[PDB]
Amino acid sequence: GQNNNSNFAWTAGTKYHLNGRNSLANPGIAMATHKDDEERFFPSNGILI
Amino acid sequence: ADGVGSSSGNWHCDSTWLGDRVITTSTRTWALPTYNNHLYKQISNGTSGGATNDNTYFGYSTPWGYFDFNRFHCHFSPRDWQRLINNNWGFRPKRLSFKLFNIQVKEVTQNEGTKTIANNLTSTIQVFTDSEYQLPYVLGSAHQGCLPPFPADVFMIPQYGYLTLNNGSQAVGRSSFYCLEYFPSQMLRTGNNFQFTYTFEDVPFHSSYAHSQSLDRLMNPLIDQYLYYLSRTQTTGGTANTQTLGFSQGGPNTMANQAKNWLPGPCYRQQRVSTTTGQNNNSNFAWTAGTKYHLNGRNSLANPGIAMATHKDDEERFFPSNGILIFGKQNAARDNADYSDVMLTSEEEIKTTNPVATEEYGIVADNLQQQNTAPQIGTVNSQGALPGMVWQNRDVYLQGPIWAKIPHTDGNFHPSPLMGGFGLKHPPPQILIKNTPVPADPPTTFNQSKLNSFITQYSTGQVSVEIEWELQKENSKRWNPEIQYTSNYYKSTSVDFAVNTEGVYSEPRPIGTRYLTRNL
Amino acid sequence: FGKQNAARDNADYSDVMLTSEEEIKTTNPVATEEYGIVADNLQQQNTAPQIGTVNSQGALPGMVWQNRDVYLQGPIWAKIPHTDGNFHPSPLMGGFG
Amino acid sequence: EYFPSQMLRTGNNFQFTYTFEDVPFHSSYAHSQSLDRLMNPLIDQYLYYLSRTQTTGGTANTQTLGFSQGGPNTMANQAKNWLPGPCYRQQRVSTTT
Amino acid sequence: EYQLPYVLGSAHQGCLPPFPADVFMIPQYGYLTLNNGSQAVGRSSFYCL
Amino acid sequence: YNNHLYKQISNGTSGGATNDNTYFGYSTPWGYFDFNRFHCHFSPRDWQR
Amino acid sequence: KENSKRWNPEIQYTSNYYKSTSVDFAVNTEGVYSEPRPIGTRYLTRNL
Amino acid sequence: ADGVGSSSGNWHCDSTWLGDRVITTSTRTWALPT
Repeated sequence: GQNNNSNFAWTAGTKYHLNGRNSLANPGIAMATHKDDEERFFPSNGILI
Repeated sequence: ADGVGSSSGNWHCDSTWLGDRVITTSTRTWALPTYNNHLYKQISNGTSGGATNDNTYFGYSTPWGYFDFNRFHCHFSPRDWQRLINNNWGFRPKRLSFKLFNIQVKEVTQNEGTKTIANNLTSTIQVFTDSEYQLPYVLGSAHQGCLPPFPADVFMIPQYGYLTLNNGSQAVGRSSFYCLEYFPSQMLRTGNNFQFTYTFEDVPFHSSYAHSQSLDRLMNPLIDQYLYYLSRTQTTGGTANTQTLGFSQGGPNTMANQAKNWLPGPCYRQQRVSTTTGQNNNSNFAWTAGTKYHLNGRNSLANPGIAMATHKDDEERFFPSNGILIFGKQNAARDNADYSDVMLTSEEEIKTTNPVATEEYGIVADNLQQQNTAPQIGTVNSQGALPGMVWQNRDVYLQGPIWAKIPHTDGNFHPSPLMGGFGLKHPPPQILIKNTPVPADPPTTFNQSKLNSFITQYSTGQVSVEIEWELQKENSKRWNPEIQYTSNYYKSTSVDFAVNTEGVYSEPRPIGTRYLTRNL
Repeated sequence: FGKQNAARDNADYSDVMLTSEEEIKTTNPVATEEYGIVADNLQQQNTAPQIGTVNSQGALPGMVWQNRDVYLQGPIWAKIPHTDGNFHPSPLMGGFG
Repeated sequence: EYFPSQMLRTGNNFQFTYTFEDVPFHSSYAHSQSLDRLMNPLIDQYLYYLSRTQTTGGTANTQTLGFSQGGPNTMANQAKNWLPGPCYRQQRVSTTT
Repeated sequence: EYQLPYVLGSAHQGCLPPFPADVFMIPQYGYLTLNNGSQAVGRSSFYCL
Repeated sequence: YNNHLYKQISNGTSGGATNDNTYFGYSTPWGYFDFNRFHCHFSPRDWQR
Repeated sequence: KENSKRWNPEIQYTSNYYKSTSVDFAVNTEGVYSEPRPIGTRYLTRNL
Repeated sequence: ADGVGSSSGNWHCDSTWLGDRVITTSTRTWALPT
């Protein structure tokens, strides 16, 4: 219920461009998943699942 | 025993291949003029003229001159360059030898309208190497005046000069002045010769290959991943679509979604230009739209810049505005030369791991999505090093520079010269040469001021340079045939890489070193 | 740095001494200016080229730089944190890492 | 108090020695050259740069490509091997309030 | 001698099972090379095992 | 696998695929071993130790 | 071994640079290996 | 062996510092009239 009502997984994804071809940056560089008391949040393509 | 009647050296031009090493040797004939009438001179440029602040300088021009062998065609014939690039994965320099011999000093006197030239057998020349790197190093800026590619040409030795710190056209207190006469040098009459040897430091092999894989295609195309990615934020196929979370495994039909271990190299973005002029914008944007860096209030074009792929697939006609090396054809004009008169290099082979120069690096998030507010993205035009990046350097050409001196600094990142080459802490030392001044007749009464009258004079001789190169052999299980550099089969008015009817040697096009391929 | 007997809080400009890193201008960009200019779009006959200003720039292949200077009043060393990775571990207040 | 320590009365002393690890020399010098001025001011380059996108001196100016060699009067246009160090931009303050 | 495209390292299914009593199927080997669309270019390599 | 054959395999935009997903390559008759996950080598108890 | 003082570059056998539906000297989608064209051995040159 | 074609000396201009001593060397070019 807290997310935006849209299908943004690909359009809002974090990506890199190579030779005219877009690749999702997954999981990407190592970054902290969330801050204090924000366990319910995660990066869109930033973690292992 | 050396004498006027005995030659002090022989002509050596050869290439020798011995399994893992190749040794090149070149000999040329040079002529050295007297520069600046034996004087050091302060030279500077400031805004008081029409010059802008970006172009100001302060420095000195010396009476001396220097040797430059720092282009590859100094050491390789076009055929020898073909043997190298078609069969080896990599190569690097090892050691070198230098010789200076068969010196002739000549004097020219001019009376009325007639001119005569004679030998001066007792004159000398002065030569020294700066092997402690105590002078400003001007080698490495891609200046004219190297040894000619064609062995029968006779070349003029360029004049040495240097720059120091400036403010406008003025000098500051840290500005240094150097006298080349303050170094110990060897003096040679017509029967003397000069030589020294040098060893290169350990340096990585130049990569002379193109990748047969791209960085985003390293997976097995048959098998699924066991990792999941977020594939759905919203319900589909219903009267009212709602929020949900959906996950999928990455697989053959979605490669753009799979998890990967590596990232493309860094990006500093260039403006795109077409060789079809009708497609360009109707404006003079070369300087205003140029890609530049700022240093001490002074703008410098970033040229060629970091190594980036020149264009993407089926876009050969586009090139970065100041992002590539450009060579001139024989007899091409100095200023405002036409497109036909120049040769453009291409870095298309590094597309596999390096981003295209005229495109963005990628996309990142700008805000925090909420039920009330939709997500927003932003474009990354310049990207610094990130953990997990891999990249290739720029290629080397037969017409291009071999090495550069790494600046002496607290820190550097990946010190490969951006015009391409081998970065060296202790490069081959620069070699300085000058005609010794010979005064004319002084007055018969003493005068304290320095003599300003001299005998007009110049010198000639031969110079040899020999370099040993280490080779990295190609070891490959590829089944199908490779791409190789070849000459054209069809008939033509002249032969490429030869003289014409006039006797002018020309180089048809630039030749890189990337033909053989390797897996990523 | 503070002058002798300078206040702890809200000291005047006269009461303090300011260091200068003007000597590294030769290889290091000025702190209050941009790094450079890059392209923003793709020029066409219909659309003019656009540029953008680079305010923060990460390491690029081919960069050279100097560290910050040390002072007679300043720190000598710092301990490098124990981590998986670091980039050019010279202490930013100046010194020996 | 969970570490072993030496206890000293008024007649006791304490000492130890330490060796520094290999570390680069602090650079105590300023450069006499700037990174964008490493070229020989007398000689032209053999490389070319794009100097003209448009025809000049005519009734109607049109698209064209022009190339020039870099030289003494255009140093800002020459090809170079090196780049300035990294940037993280600061706001500017004057000592004249 | 690392003369083949290395497909290990992409987190594919088909490793040895975590539980020692399970019997597993061996995965099929394959590889990718350079492409333009669905076509191949001249640098594309073919390998025979 | 593949009835003992090597086969050319590719994906292009001629179908419904987008440009980001195109590829060209080969599927071999061979197969390979993969031990590259940690639970191949460690029991949950040994991972705890 | 070839030992030659020729200055200009020789003619060499090479694969085509341009894109194509298949790779030369490889299998096709069916799995049939084919040989595109005959290849001789005369590329390097010698004086008469 | 000295001859017309062989130089009899080299150019030496240097300063060397060795703890408690310094050694200077200079070379100049001169002209002598009658």
